[PDB]
Amino acid sequence: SGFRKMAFPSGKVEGCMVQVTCGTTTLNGLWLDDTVYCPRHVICTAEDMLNPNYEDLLIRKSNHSFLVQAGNVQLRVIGHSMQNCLLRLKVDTSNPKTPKYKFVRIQPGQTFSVLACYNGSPSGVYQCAMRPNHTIKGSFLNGSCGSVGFNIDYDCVSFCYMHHMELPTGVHAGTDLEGKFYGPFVDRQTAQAAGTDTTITLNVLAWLYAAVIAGDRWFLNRFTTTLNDFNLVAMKYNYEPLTQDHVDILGPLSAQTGIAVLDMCAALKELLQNGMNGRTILGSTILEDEFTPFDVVRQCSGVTFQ
Amino acid sequence: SGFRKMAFPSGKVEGCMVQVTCGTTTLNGLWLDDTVYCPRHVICTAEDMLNPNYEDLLIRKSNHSFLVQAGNVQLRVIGHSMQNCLLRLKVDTSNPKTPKYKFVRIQPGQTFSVLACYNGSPSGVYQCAMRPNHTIKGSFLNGSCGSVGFNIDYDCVSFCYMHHMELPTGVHAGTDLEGKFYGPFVDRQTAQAAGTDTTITLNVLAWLYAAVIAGDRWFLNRFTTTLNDFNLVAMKYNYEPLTQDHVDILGPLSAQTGIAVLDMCAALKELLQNGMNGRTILGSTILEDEFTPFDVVRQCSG
Repeated sequence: SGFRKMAFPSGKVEGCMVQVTCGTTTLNGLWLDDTVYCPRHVICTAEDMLNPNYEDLLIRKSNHSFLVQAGNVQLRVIGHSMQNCLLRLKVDTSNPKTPKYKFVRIQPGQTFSVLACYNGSPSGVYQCAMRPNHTIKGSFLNGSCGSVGFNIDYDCVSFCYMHHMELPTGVHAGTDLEGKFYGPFVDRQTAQAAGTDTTITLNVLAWLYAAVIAGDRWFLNRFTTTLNDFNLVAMKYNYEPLTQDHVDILGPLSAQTGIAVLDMCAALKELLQNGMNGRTILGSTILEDEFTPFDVVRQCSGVTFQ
Repeated sequence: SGFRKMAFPSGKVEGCMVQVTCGTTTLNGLWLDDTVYCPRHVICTAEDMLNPNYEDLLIRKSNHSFLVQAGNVQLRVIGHSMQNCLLRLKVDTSNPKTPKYKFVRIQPGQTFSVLACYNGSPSGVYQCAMRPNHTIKGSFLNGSCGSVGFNIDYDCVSFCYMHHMELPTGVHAGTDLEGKFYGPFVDRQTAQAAGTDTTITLNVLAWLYAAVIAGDRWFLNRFTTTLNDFNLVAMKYNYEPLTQDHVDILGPLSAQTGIAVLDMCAALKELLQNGMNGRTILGSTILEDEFTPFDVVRQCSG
C-alpha cells in the first residue's frame, strides 16, 4: 500500500566507501578487496581541468601521493594505475567488508540507487534513472565525486555508476566502473552540455502497470493502438519512441495484469492528450518516469536482500 | 546541484534487523545489544485482534514461545516484557553491529528514513515526513510490521518510529521506540481512521528557500505580509497555521538567501492565490512539504 521511490539498502555499499586525497583535492573512493577505484581527476587542479594530460600528471605522482582513509584507518597505497577515466589504487589491506559484487554498464532509462558521500563518509541515499540524454538528475555538492550508483539482486551488488562531474544545467555525468563515461562527456573543463532529453516511455508504462496492480485503474479503456500510431502521439509530447524490444520487456507485467502493452499505450495516449483531470495515479498528479519494469516487480512483490 | 528526497544511509539499521515469530505470526524486530524490540501484536491471532487483552495474552506465553532469528540463525530468548505497545525480548547474544543510538519521539511535520523489511530482511529505504495527523504516507506490504524509521546525525542513530499497522485510507500508523503510538491509534482492529490533515507550511517555505538557493526565483514578488495576514490566506488552503517559532527556524535560510521570511511568505501567499501556472519549482509541479528546514540545510549548498 502506498507508492514510494525506494532505494536499495545501502549497507553493503556504505562498507566500501573511503576518502581519497591527492595534494589539496579530496574525494571519494570505492574499496573492493585490495583495490580502491576513484575518479582519475583526483590528481587535478584548476587549469589542469582546463585540458589535462592524465598520462603525464599521473607520472609525477607516486604511491605516497594518494592518501586513502577508511574511517580512521589509513590504507597504505602500494600500487597505482589508470583505467580509462578511473584511478586504481592497490592497497595493502583487502576490504573485510567486500560484498559479492560485479561491474555492469547500465542502459539509458534504467535506474539505480546512489549513495552520496563526502570525505569518504556516506551522507544520503536516493534513487535516480539514467536519462535518455545520458545524464542523471542527482543531488551532488562539492566533494561528491567518487560516489557510486548500484543495483542489488540476491546477495550481489552490481555497481553501475561513479560520479565525476556537474554539467552547466546542474545535472550530472559519470562513468561505469571500468572508467568509460556515460554519454559524450569527458573529464575536462570544456563547453560540453546536456543534450535535450525525453520522458522514459518504457518506465511510464511500467508505472502505469504498477498503478493497475495496486487497484488504481481509472485510466484504462476498451481500445488499442498500433506501435506506429502510439509513437506519433507520444513523440509530440517528447516521449522516447517505444520499440518492439520495450514491448517485449513489459511482457511479464502485461501477462500479470492481462493488459496487452498496446492496450496500455492507448490508455497512455489518452492520458497525454486529455491529461488526468485533477485525478491522480498512485498518488501523483504527474506521470512518473523513473520507475522501471524491474523496480515495479521489486517494490510490488516484496523482494529482500539478503 | 539537484534536489532529491534523500534518505539516510541504512546500513547501521540493517545490522539490527531480525525476525520474530510467535505461533503462526512473523514480523520484524530491532536487535540492539541484548534486547529485541518488536510490536506486541505479534502474540495475537484471529479474534485476538478483534479485542486483545495483551496482559492476558502475554501471561500465557513463555520465553520459548518466541522464535527470534538473525538471518538463518536462531537467538535464544531468555526474558520477555511489555512496554506499552512493544515487546522487549532479552536474548542470550549481544549484537556486535549495534550502532551508537537513541530513542526519540518526533513531532508532526518532521522527517525520517524508513527501512522497509520483510521477514527480518531489508527490502528498501525511503524518506518521509510524519503528517500533522500523525500518519505517514508509506509503501508497505503485509509483513512490514516492526520496520523502523530513523535519522542519523553523526554516527549516532536516532530511532523514532516502529511500524504497527495500515489504516483504511492506505496510510500507515506506528509508535516511538517506547511503544507510545503517534496519533489516536490502538493495536486492535477497530474502525479507527486517519484524522483531518494539513499541508506542512514550515516545510513548504524551506523548500521555496531551497529553490532560491538553486538559483531559481521566478515565484518571488515585491510584497511582504504580516504573519497574521499570511495565515488568513494559507488557512483557507488547508495549510498548517504558521507561528513565530516557525519564522525563527527559517532564519538561517533567510539570512543565506537574503530573502526575509515574511517576504517569502508573501511569495507563498501569491502561489496559493494564483497557482503555479504550469511552471515548476525544483522540478515539481506542486508545492512540496516533505523537506524540513534542517533537511534543506543538510542537502543544499551552503
